[PDB]
Amino acid sequence: DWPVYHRIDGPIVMIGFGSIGRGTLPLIERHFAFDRSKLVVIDPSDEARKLAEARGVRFIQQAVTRDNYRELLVPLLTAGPGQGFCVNLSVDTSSLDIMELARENGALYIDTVVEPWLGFYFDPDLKPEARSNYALRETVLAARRNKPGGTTAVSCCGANPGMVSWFVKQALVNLAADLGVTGEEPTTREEWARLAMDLGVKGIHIAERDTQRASFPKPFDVFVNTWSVEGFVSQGLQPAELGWGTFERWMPDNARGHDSGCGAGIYLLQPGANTRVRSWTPTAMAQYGFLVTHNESISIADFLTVRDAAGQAVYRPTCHYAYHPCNDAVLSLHEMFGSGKRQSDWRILDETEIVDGIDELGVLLYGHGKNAYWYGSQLSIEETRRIAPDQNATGLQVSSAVLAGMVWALENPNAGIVEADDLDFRRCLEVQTPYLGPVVGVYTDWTPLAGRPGLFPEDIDTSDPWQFRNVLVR
Amino acid sequence: DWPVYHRIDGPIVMIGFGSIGRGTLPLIERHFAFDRSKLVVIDPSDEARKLAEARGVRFIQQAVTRDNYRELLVPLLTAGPGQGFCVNLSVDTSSLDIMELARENGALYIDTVVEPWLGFYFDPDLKPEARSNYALRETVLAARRNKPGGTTAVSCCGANPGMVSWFVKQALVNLAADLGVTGEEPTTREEWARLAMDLGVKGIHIAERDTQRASFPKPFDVFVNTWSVEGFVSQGLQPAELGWGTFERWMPDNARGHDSGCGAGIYLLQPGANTRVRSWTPTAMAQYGFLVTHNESISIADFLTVRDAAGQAVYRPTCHYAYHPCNDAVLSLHEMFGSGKRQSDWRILDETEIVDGIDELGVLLYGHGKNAYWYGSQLSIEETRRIAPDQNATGLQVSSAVLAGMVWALENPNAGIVEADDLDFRRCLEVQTPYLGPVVGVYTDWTPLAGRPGLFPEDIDTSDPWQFRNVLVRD
Ligand SMILES: NC(=O)c1ccc[n+]([C@@H]2O[C@H](COP(=O)([O-])OP(=O)(O)OC[C@H]3O[C@@H](n4cnc5c(N)ncnc54)[C@H](O)[C@@H]3O)[C@@H](O)[C@H]2O)c1
Ligand SMILES: NC(=O)c1ccc[n+]([C@@H]2O[C@H](COP(=O)([O-])OP(=O)(O)OC[C@H]3O[C@@H](n4cnc5c(N)ncnc54)[C@H](O)[C@@H]3O)[C@@H](O)[C@H]2O)c1
Ligand SMILES: N=C(N)NCCCCN
Ligand SMILES: N=C(N)NCCCCN
Repeated sequence: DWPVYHRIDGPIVMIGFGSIGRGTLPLIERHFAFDRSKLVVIDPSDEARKLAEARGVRFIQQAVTRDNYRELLVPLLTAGPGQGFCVNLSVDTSSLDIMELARENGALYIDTVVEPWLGFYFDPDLKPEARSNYALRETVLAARRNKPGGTTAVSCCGANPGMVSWFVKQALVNLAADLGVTGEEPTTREEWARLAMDLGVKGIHIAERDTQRASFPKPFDVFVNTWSVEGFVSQGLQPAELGWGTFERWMPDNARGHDSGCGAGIYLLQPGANTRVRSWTPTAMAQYGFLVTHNESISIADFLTVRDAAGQAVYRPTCHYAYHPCNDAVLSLHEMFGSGKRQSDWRILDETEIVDGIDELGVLLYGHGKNAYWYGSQLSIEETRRIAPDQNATGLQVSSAVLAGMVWALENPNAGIVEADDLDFRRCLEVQTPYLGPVVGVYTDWTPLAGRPGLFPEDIDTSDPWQFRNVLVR
Repeated sequence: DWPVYHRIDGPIVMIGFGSIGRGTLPLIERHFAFDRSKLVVIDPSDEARKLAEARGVRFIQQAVTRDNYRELLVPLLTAGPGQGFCVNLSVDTSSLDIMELARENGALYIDTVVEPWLGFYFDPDLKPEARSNYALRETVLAARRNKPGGTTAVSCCGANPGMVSWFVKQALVNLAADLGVTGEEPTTREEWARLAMDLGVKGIHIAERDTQRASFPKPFDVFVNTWSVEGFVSQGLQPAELGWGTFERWMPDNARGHDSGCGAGIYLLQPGANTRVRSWTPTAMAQYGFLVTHNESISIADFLTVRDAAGQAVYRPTCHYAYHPCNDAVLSLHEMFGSGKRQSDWRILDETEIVDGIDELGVLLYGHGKNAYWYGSQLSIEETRRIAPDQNATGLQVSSAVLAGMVWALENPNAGIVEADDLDFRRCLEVQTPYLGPVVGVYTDWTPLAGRPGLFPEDIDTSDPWQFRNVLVRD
């Protein structure tokens, strides 16, 4: 039967019961030992409440806010007898403030995004840079500098951000092995960064193609997605953002850097979900992705930075999302940006509605001797239904990553604030892999200059096909 | 019963029997008197042959080419008795050369595009300007100057180009009434141009939203459309192109003009089907369209040009396509441009496959005192099936326009080379309207600056909402 990894000796407080919470609950019940009454779900939605009642779990129908979060969460997380676990799978709540609360009270914490309190993503008084994921991530890095060590809190441990950091490590090890490079694999951050440098990895796309589709066609004036519509639209309206490689020799006129922080990012003064990049996955082959901002774009580039003695970066890979969502989501974006406003309604595709498809999600390492290598999951909806309830393929990649991060945090409970890049990738993938379907590594000779230039003048760099100059659709 | 407008006494030579030929043949049989044996269909495909054989129509399985077109077509066009009609609904053939051949042999001619001989659209040695529809159209204008008058040949008389020119005239008449502009209805080009100027029409979108969809979802690595995939892709890869208004204050850095010709156009050094514009239709409300080059973008702007005594244009509207095709075609474009190459396969959706939807096709006149006015057809697939066989709603708007053009040509057979802008719009719409479903005019307060600027700095002109600077989507 299914492995039971650990006993949780305290309350399990799940904040949010949308597509991810719904997928994560059965894995928590499956894989951890605890008295049933220890677990409670918090979400303001009526739809969520009804589902939770049907699953027999405690449910508190309340929005967690800046005004109530201490009065609500401190008692729930300290109910006893021992260490609890805050599993934060929400929108509209501050990941930073909830994480700090959990740590102050000795509760473990995990989330899948650095989310702000409601009001931030569309605050008109905020400059674009202040709305960036780089800025949000810097709040977490500052919190870690202020309070090193202490109770483990795992930031951004879903599928992407999350699992894809483990895929980057596995891909680096595979690339070295395929080149005939043997020996002890890296154990420190500096060793990982040097491995990427040494192998000549110029950059990395988080290269995703979701082919799930429903039994009904996309409705007019309805945004359709396979996971959070609210969350996808919010990140899609944030600036396009990327980890910025030392090899890059060009950026657009509307690109900007940061005066402070880890140093690894740029952003563009335009929305990421209306920015296209040329990319590739095994099933899609050459495709457009959307350059939607994501925590891992910054965290992976930061993690893989090599500095000189003076502290200047001498190597860092480019890293960004290149997302091709499901076809109905592609149409939803065309509709939303074309109208200039959010649709009147939205819906997240349920497994009962999906006729076929996969969520092909991996990392595309490029610029090395073998040109490009994609490593990741090809999980299908059919396999998903066989192995986990209450979710589609997109959901299961995320919920299984939360499971893996929870196992890691319980196993390493005194590690302080950590990102997915800081965890034991082998252990996390050992836990996650039963839920990932085919996990494969594929080389390709494709580059962003394939077939170019065409019949119009193009500003390309033929000396270096993987330059962002050639990737960005301009 | 259906009106039989005229007898056709000579050969009816249909070149091409794809989606539009299949929709047009039944209308020709319905609306003209003639012995069926006088019809001949020419198409290289086996698919077309079997369909033509099923209709008991004479078929020649040949590609018309620069090498064979004279030897092949002249005996067909001149078989008699009396005047033939060449109905050209093909791809890969020279509209100009075939039209000139028809005229020199006294046969009427109609087409729906200025198509070049196979090889042109992807010729790597062609300068971008030479790939433009402005350039192709100038070959037709030059032919007209060289041989004025004579046998009628109707260039670009489908739905768009074609019908939409008639919608522009009707829309101008309606705007004049609604804005209180008095005067007799224009009866000359110069008078139409002056009316557009007096009404303050800054520009015109050919504003289209196709909502047809099939019983199956879009297959991977298949381009899906409701009409010619080959044709749509070819025009989509031509430069983005537009008739250029005198009111415009800005053009992109990669815009270019023309040193010669009618003077009405610019083009952009990028493909039109990967160029977006902000536009609007009644059912879509605000939407993106693709800035795909079309003959009418140039022909309507040219027709509505006012010149001073020196010959300099003092007024001309902007005019261009703002096309939102069916959802499966939107996905097909994302796939094609994302991969950098044509899909391995394609299909045109048949009426038997389409579950619901309309082809909402009209003209959006903007900049006047009531902001913007859309006039056009909202034909549904359900209505299409009730009234005409072998086609979807896209096809029927086109085939019925060809029908209207044929009736006009038979009634005016010595008018020389003409575009849809030159035809009697009322007579043409009288013939076509039974096939157009709801034809409506709708005002809107929407403008391209609605909701802007938003969260990011935008390069907009806040002084004039309808400036191209505000319409063009700038990656
Ligand atoms: N790292 C990844 O791979 C990844 C993947 C998917 C989702 N996510 C993120 O996970 C989160 C959940 O995604 P989802 O698909 O479940 O979204 P969802 O939109 O389906 O559900 C969000 C849920 O949060 C709720 N909620 C709203 N306000 C709340 C509040 N004040 N307090 C508590 N709950 C509140 C909704 O009622 C709701 O049910 C999103 O933030 C998201 O961006 C991360
Ligand atoms: N003005 C408008 O509104 C409008 C609308 C639709 C189509 N069109 C145009 O009409 C034409 C036909 O469109 P469609 O949807 O029927 O296209 P289609 O792709 O369905 O059919 C084209 C047909 O031409 C044929 N053909 C190819 N090479 C030929 C040759 N050398 N000689 C003769 N025939 C040849 C194919 O075998 C074929 O059946 C296209 O050029 C097009 O762009 C205009
Ligand atoms: N992952 C990084 N960018 N730095 C390492 C952080 C180490 C936290 N203990
Ligand atoms: N329609 C124009 N642009 N000019 C008028 C041409 C008239 C041809 N008889």
